[PDB]
Amino acid sequence: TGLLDGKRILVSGIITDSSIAFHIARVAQEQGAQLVLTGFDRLRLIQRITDRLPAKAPLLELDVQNEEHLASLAGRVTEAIGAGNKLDGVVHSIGFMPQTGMGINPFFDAPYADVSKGIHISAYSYASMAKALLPIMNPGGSIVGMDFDPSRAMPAYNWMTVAKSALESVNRFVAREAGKYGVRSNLVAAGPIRTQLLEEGWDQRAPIGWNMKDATPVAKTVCALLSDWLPATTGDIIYADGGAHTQLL
Amino acid sequence: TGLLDGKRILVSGIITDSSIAFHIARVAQEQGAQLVLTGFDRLRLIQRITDRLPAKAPLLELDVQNEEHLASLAGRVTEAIGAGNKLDGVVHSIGFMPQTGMGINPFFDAPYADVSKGIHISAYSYASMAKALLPIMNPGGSIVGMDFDPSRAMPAYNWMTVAKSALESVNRFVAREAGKYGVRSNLVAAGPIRTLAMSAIVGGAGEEAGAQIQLLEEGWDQRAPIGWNMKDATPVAKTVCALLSDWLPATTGDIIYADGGAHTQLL
Amino acid sequence: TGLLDGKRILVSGIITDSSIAFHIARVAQEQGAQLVLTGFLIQRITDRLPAKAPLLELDVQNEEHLASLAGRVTEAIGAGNKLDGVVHSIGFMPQTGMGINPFFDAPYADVSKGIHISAYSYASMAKALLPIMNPGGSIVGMDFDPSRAMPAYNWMTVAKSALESVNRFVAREAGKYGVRSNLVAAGPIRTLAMSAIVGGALGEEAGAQIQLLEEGWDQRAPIGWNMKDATPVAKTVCALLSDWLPATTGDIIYADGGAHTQLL
Amino acid sequence: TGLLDGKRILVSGIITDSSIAFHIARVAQEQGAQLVLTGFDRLRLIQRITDRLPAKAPLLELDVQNEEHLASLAGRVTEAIGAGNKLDGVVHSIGFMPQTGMGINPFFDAPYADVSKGIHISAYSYASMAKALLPIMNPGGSIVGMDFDPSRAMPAYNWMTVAKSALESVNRFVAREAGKYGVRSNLVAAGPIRTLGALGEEAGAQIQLLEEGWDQRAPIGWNMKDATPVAKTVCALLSDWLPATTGDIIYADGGAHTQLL
Ligand SMILES: NC(=O)c1ccc[n+]([C@@H]2O[C@H](COP(=O)([O-])OP(=O)(O)OC[C@H]3O[C@@H](n4cnc5c(N)ncnc54)[C@H](O)[C@@H]3O)[C@@H](O)[C@H]2O)c1
Ligand SMILES: NC(=O)c1ccc[n+]([C@@H]2O[C@H](COP(=O)([O-])OP(=O)(O)OC[C@H]3O[C@@H](n4cnc5c(N)ncnc54)[C@H](O)[C@@H]3O)[C@@H](O)[C@H]2O)c1
Ligand SMILES: NC(=O)c1ccc[n+]([C@@H]2O[C@H](COP(=O)([O-])OP(=O)(O)OC[C@H]3O[C@@H](n4cnc5c(N)ncnc54)[C@H](O)[C@@H]3O)[C@@H](O)[C@H]2O)c1
Ligand SMILES: NC(=O)c1ccc[n+]([C@@H]2O[C@H](COP(=O)([O-])OP(=O)(O)OC[C@H]3O[C@@H](n4cnc5c(N)ncnc54)[C@H](O)[C@@H]3O)[C@@H](O)[C@H]2O)c1
Ligand SMILES: Cc1cc(CNC(=O)c2cc(CSc3nc(C)cc(C)n3)on2)ccn1
Ligand SMILES: Cc1cc(CNC(=O)c2cc(CSc3nc(C)cc(C)n3)on2)ccn1
Ligand SMILES: Cc1cc(CNC(=O)c2cc(CSc3nc(C)cc(C)n3)on2)ccn1
Ligand SMILES: Cc1cc(CNC(=O)c2cc(CSc3nc(C)cc(C)n3)on2)ccn1
Repeated sequence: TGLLDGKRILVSGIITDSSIAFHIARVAQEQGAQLVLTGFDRLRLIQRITDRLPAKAPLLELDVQNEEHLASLAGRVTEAIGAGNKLDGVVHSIGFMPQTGMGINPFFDAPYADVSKGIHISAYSYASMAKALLPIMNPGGSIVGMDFDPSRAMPAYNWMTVAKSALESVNRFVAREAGKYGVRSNLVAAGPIRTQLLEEGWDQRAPIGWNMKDATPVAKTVCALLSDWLPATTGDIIYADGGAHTQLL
Repeated sequence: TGLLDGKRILVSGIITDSSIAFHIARVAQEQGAQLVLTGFDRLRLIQRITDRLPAKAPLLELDVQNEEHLASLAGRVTEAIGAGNKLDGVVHSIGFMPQTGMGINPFFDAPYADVSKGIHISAYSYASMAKALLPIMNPGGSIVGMDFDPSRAMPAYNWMTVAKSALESVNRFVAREAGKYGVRSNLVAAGPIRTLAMSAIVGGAGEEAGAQIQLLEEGWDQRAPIGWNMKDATPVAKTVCALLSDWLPATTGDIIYADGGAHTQLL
Repeated sequence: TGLLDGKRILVSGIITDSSIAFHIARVAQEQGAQLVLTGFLIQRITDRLPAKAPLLELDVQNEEHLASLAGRVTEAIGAGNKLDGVVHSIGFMPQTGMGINPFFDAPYADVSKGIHISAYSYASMAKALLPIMNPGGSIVGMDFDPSRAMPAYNWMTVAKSALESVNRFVAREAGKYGVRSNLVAAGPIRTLAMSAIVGGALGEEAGAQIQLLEEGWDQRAPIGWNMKDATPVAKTVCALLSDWLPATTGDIIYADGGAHTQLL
Repeated sequence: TGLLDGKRILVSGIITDSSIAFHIARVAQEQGAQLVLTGFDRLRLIQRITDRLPAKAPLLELDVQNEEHLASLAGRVTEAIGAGNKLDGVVHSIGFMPQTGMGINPFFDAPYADVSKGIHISAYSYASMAKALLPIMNPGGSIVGMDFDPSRAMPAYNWMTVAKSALESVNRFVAREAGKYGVRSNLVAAGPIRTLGALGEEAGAQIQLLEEGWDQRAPIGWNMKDATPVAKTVCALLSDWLPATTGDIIYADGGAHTQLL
């Protein structure tokens, strides 16, 4: 008798057992969901990580930069869940920015080819995934993506912050399309998770604190959006950040 | 096996069976919550309405402008739920603005005594309720208030919009205090719902105020990617129950929009 | 050949020569404006401005002062003349609502007084003065970014959230007269009151909390922030009073060194 | 005695005399600024347009997708304004999105190559221009870019709206770098401007309703034919009168974004 009992949910973005997607998948299975997982490049490695989950789930390859992977995705999901069955949820937990665009590298030294790759994977793909999967989603369905509050600039995050600002915009347009299918589209803006000064300021600002080593409160928030309990929320952002973004000091 | 099984929750703001609080109370009871209800002024009338809920719940009087009611509230709640027991949730579903501060009356013609009364009830009382109830709340607890997105000005709502802007600010300060108890504080920003006063304004009780409200409501369902039904409070009640649950444990001082996604779209 | 040459502007809120309104008035006069001042002992401070200006009494909690204001201004500027600008630089919150006092311990009578003066009066002033304002005119109020909660500011932060909402409604009314209404959100300024807190008037704990809040502003601001200098704020107000932001109304301009745009 | 007397300002983005940049250049010259103009591809056509400005100004070629044009830009500007002189202002008034990403085409049918080109020109180039020009900018200087409020989704604008969301984020990072030079960076978010039945009946009606809603929402109204209030706002940011504003957005939209109805 779980929160997601009988729901068929696709979860992308598992690479390690510290991945936010790994925790989303674990909580969803604990809550009765039947999962379909997608992984990128290191599929044998990802399959071994998926063996750590409480229940067995099919693993499909999905490189969001590969248009053939996207064109075949719905058919491959249908084969995994069975003909006549549709998805109730989709989790986009994919992000990438080359070292030139995120870290110590000066903001101005990131070449556009690197930034474009990062934007393709971190923002445009949220629209690609919705385009591929909306034709196989049930009404009352839910699409959830992962965000990192980009409303204010900050050190090091640089072009990944720019990619998240683009993602938030993409999410609002995806909600317009998803609405035609009776499907919601939302992002969960998480605080920093270990998957230093800027990061420690989070626990200080958060009225309920913030534990960077614990992805479970973020996974629970994603599951709340996948459930039938936020039925009037779409094109929106839910902050699972300890309330840090609501406080200056 | 409900979403709020075994939770003790205080729900304020029931006046009619169209009240958002009535629907919050109904959904919470359907989901296994044990309620304590608070009502203002028309207690015999409220008791007749609360009899329509799926389960019996104690009804306590609470006028948020009454210091004595606030000073005795925690003790009265403890008597209702039993000594040694504490609340897991609190719902503030209280709002008021005199006629001078809403509708057709010009924005500039609202006297400050009327505006102040509206702000006391609609915004300051969210802090009063939290002050009175945090000492009797369990860790992991949740305080939820009702909001109407005041980020942009709109016709007729006038000083009620101003009161909601103040409420959003109060919520962020309440979260700082509630955090000390391991309690979350958040607001649910709902789209327009046909409750007692909303139906009267739409019916013109001035022509202009109702016509502007009519265009505002029509636009809401148009802008909402999933549509918006003003006659249905259940999606709003479900959203409040999600915040009262253990499923949004890292959200505080925040606003969740249960508005069909209308605020995310220009047209 | 100043930015505000020939403009007739009302400036409220001068109490000391450290008042933001004192600097706004000074810069406006330097830029060719003809002022009318309102105060609520102030004449000796207003005499320190570069040019002579009539001083009118205005207690924003006094309905009679508000009812007579337009008539008194017309008498000061001469029959047939109207105002081009209005500056609201008024704010108040009792000690129970801001400072060391717990957020929960502020009685509503104190909060309501603070909201009356700091937020509602922006609407009162616009109601009184719009009938004597020229098209292309400008109303400007002072704000302190209340988007996120912070220590000590407490109910003054709540009053500013209310003021931002009031400004958006005032813009609707002012638009009917071809008048703009905007707020300038300033970073913290070392006014007579603020310098005392730094010195230790609030005590060790809150004095350190406020110092972190202040050091953080200059750190976050890409161009830095000088709390001892009100001139960048006065210049921003004058930009809004000018003809150079003709399509901005119901809005907030941040004169805060860009601090509100940065997390760290 | 003008608002920008003696200031040396670079203005990019003139293509026609309806371009917002044409109006920014005109107002800045009326206010005493000495300009350097940059144009893309159709330079002869651009020269004919810039002949219509009140004063003569050097025109430099700048394709923001061309790394060689960006690498040589500072040197070429220095040659135009004279050695030992620096810029006081920079105006980025550049935008592009292919027809697959903006207009009638479904949001989902825009290929990434088209979206990426649009993002390169409309958002990333704001950072490229700042990188090239900050070494030749004076303290107290100002960089201004053009925005269209992307806080809420809307019909047709689609991936251009996404590019503007990216641009607003880029501006906040550019402000961090510009601050090291004592230079401000800000965007002006304009209401819709009629620059240079084409969309059909359905799309044409939705775009007209979207565009007309601005004048209705704006407390002071909005004139879609007139770029001058937008040009004046840009010049206010280029002036010394907003010295404490950076990484920010000034709305020159009649106040439409502050009203729901
Ligand atoms: N870690 C944090 O502090 C934090 C904070 C807020 C939000 N987020 C977001 O959460 C999401 C998950 O990140 P994470 O922290 O779990 O990191 P992660 O490294 O564990 O996950 C990122 C995933 O993206 C996948 N990916 C990269 N390129 C891909 C491609 N071409 N096709 C498909 N998938 C591809 C990777 O294989 C990986 O599984 C991201 O969107 C991230 O930005 C993370
Ligand atoms: N109806 C809408 O369109 C709408 C939209 C968004 C949010 N909301 C908010 O939802 C909440 C509930 O409103 P509703 O629409 O159900 O209307 P309602 O009239 O049914 O409920 C308002 C409640 O406030 C109570 N109240 C007033 N003065 C009080 C006092 N002094 N002490 C205690 N309680 C007092 C009333 O007795 C009533 O129970 C309010 O905060 C309202 O602003 C309503
Ligand atoms: N750090 C700061 O000082 C700071 C930061 C941002 C914004 N602001 C705002 O700037 C404005 C000016 O404040 P300041 O810092 O110059 O302080 P101040 O004390 O010099 O000015 C406040 C003024 O309000 C006046 N006032 C109070 N009650 C009044 C009443 N009933 N009627 C009329 N006037 C009344 C006082 O007489 C005084 O002139 C306020 O709105 C304030 O909130 C200040
Ligand atoms: N027109 C409106 O309704 C509106 C509204 C808000 C903001 N804006 C913005 O204002 C700016 C100017 O747009 P406009 O309306 O004047 O249109 P426009 O077509 O006249 O100007 C766009 C300019 O971008 C230039 N450009 C395109 N590709 C380029 C490249 N590779 N290198 C260099 N420059 C390149 C073009 O040559 C042209 O001069 C843009 O940023 C636009 O998004 C326009
Ligand atoms: C090859 C290489 C690349 C990098 C830079 N970043 C990533 O690879 C990278 C990892 C991720 C996961 S997405 C993400 N998103 C946020 C908001 C924070 C974090 C830590 N990861 O994205 N990009 C550094 C060193 N070596
Ligand atoms: C004669 C008369 C008096 C009033 C006074 N206001 C209320 O009763 C009142 C009721 C409520 C419920 S709270 C609320 N909140 C929003 C956002 C909208 C509405 C209509 N009500 O607020 N004010 C109104 C109409 N006609
Ligand atoms: C020592 C002490 C005294 C008070 C009484 N209020 C003021 O002095 C007062 C002055 C003002 C001017 S408005 C203002 N606004 C901001 C945002 C900051 C400051 C310092 N003053 O308002 N209230 C309150 C707290 N602590
Ligand atoms: C028929 C058609 C053609 C295109 C090709 N792009 C442009 O003409 C073009 C011109 C511009 C200038 S930037 C701009 N920015 C905004 C916010 C609005 C407009 C109309 N142009 O950008 N792309 C696109 C859409 N529909």
